[PDB]
Amino acid sequence: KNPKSDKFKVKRFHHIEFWCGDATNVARRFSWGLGMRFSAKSDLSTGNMVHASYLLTSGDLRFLFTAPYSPSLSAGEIKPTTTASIPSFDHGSCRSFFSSHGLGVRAVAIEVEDAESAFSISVANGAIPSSPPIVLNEAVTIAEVKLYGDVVLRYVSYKAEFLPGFERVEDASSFPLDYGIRRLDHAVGNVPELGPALTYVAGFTGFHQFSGLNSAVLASNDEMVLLPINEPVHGTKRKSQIQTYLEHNEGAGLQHLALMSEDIFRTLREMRKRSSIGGFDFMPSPPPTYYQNLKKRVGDVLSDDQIKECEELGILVDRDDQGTLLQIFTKPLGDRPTIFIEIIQRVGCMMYQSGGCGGFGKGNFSELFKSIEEYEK
Amino acid sequence: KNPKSDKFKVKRFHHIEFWCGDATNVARRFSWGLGMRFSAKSDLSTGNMVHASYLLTSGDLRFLFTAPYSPSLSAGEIKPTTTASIPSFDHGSCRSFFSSHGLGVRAVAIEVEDAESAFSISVANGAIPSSPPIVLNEAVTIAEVKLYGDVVLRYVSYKAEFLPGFERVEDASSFPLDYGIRRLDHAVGNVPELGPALTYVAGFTGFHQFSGLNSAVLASNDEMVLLPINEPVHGTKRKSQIQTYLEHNEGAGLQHLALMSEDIFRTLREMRKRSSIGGFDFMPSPPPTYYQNLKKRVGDVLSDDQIKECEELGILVDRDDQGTLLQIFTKPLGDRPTIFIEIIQRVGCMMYQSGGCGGFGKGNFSELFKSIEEYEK
Ligand SMILES: Cc1c(C(=O)C2=C(O)CCCC2=O)ccc2nc(C(F)(F)F)n(-c3ccccc3)c(=O)c12
Ligand SMILES: Cc1c(C(=O)C2=C(O)CCCC2=O)ccc2nc(C(F)(F)F)n(-c3ccccc3)c(=O)c12
Ligand SMILES: [Co+2]
Ligand SMILES: [Co+2]
Repeated sequence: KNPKSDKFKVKRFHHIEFWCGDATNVARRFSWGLGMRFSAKSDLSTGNMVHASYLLTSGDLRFLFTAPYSPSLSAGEIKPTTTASIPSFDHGSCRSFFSSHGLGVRAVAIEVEDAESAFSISVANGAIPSSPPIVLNEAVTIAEVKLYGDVVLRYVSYKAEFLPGFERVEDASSFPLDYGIRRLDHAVGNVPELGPALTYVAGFTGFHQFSGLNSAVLASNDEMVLLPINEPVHGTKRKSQIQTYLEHNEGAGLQHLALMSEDIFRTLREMRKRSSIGGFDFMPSPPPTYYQNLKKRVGDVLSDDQIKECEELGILVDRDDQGTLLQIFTKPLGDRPTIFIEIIQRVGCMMYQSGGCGGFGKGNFSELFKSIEEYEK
Repeated sequence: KNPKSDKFKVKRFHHIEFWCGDATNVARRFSWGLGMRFSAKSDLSTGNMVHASYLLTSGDLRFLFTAPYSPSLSAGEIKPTTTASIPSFDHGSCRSFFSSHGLGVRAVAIEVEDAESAFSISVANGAIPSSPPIVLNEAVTIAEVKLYGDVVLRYVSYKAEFLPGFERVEDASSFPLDYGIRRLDHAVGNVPELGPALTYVAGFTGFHQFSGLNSAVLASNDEMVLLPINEPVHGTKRKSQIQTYLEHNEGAGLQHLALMSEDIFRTLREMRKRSSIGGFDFMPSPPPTYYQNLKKRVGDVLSDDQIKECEELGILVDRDDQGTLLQIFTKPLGDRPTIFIEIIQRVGCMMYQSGGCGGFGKGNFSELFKSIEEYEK
């Protein structure tokens, strides 16, 4: 049941922005670990005296890494005279975000038809404004409203190359890394109370509903913008990982980013080769029991050798009434046990592939738990 | 003329500590870019609720990367009950250092005979105390005094494995990277006024004197701890890079770390292969003129093929009355045009090799300048 109630025209996920202490080192680490190319920059070399911003791309996935310079470089500036390429940026906000949360996502950006009307309609419908619409070089419009915690939903609209003021990166500094990641599938928030979080976001977007936690998913009209939200379930045997998140993050924020791969086998081979030489680490692999039980539940989707390849790579598998999902989770991206990355690939729901095909893997909590018990046996 | 006037017994450089916003991402970037292994950790997994610290090693070179957790994790703690493994660490100091300077060296640590007496003698002789001697697990003593800006000189002494409370890293997360770097050769500060800086540091250590800047070098008794200091020369045609440093760094601080390689050819081959895939970038190479002129001034030290190999790798060469030095400079390590790394290898002065053999390359300012003019010709 999709009532298609978006209060404005939403296209696709556009980019994700990390607020960093040093954007150079985070961006270089992420580039090597995920196989993303350096594609654009805005920094001192492009005349930006306010912040350093570096853009990584893989397919349609766009990761932006931003950190503030010393405020003294831009002391004589005012907003009308700013050299910042992202005019919503504020030194004090960025330093306070990072001191409070550590490394994390500041902005979940979606491309819309008209960011100004998206901003107006959202605020008229209960959204808390964060940054008003601003038109950059008569070409791009950006605006921001609060999503949860200190994370903003950023609207971007183009009249007709990332953002004005960003320069394309010279091919020499731009090595064409690619491990097969192609787009952002979904972005997940952790909140203390799911109910009010859902009501707030669904209220101002018109997005419709699609051990440890309760969860629900908000989706755009074509269900290609997917925003799950989690809350903790207290008193449990094992402590809720959502609760641990809220403690170490100093409250609500983005929990994980799910990146669709065109070939999750190759992506995981390439990422695992680099885990211990600067890349990302992965969750411990499920026991062989789990892969033994895969034949019975997806043996009509995946061959034995594709199942054995899932086993070599530590991949999880879940299935809907409509599709099959292959997924794996990284360890936390930085110092705090907060944000992590999910790699996914979806099988089925051909029409193009409909969004969310196969679900989000919630069947794996019990399937992994069972298999852990069966391996102890 | 070495009067051997150290006011306490100094052994060798022990480690360099970076204060970071996210120690995980800086450490992983540095590990891949410099070929340093993860060798020790102190973080949540080892019971440290205060800071995340990760140690990289290559030969005797020790790089420590530290960042604070949320203060709320350790709210009930007091210094007598601290879970911090580095008891001089302070959340507010670390956040203020990083907000003010960005990514940079907080501590230059030297191993001494007795850090408590090193601390007492230093302060009795004009050093500004930063952190008093503290004995960790009856095994190691650490103390700190101000060096310049917000950089401390850290004394460490061992009764008889990095520091108590640090755990050795499991071999799986410890990939044995090695590009040939073996030890810290020297650590260089930038200050607004050289005279008072020298008088202060030489005053409390007893260390003796060994286009753009004025410079002098302080050295320990055996001249294996080398601490050059630079000041800007104003009014020049080209703007002093020392002055640019002080502007972007918000004042005095560590300018560069020189890392001795046992084979600077292999080190530079390995680092340059990784520059655009997460590693470090290097200064633009000198023109072929410069390598043409190398035959006349070091043609008795290096073969034509070793000179042509310097040319392939962009290496600089200078020579003393006693030795020959091969060196190269990275671009800045992070967002700000402040700290960078030098790779060096020294030829000559065999007795072991005496410290500082060949000097520090000051002859290259004019030699590079000349060669740039000759290449335009
Ligand atoms: C986050 C996530 C997801 C999933 O992506 C996420 C969706 O996007 C939105 C719905 C709720 C949420 O769950 C799905 C299955 C998962 N399954 C497990 C597992 F228990 F099966 F391994 N874990 C897990 C891994 C390590 C430690 C603790 C839990 C997950 O974190 C996990
Ligand atoms: C730092 C350094 C050193 C050297 O290590 C450093 C010593 O440890 C202590 C003495 C003073 C100081 O100078 C030596 C030669 C250098 N020579 C040049 C060069 F001009 F020849 F390339 N540059 C340079 C490179 C790029 C832009 C501007 C200057 C240097 O930064 C440079
Ligand atoms: Co997910
Ligand atoms: Co030097």
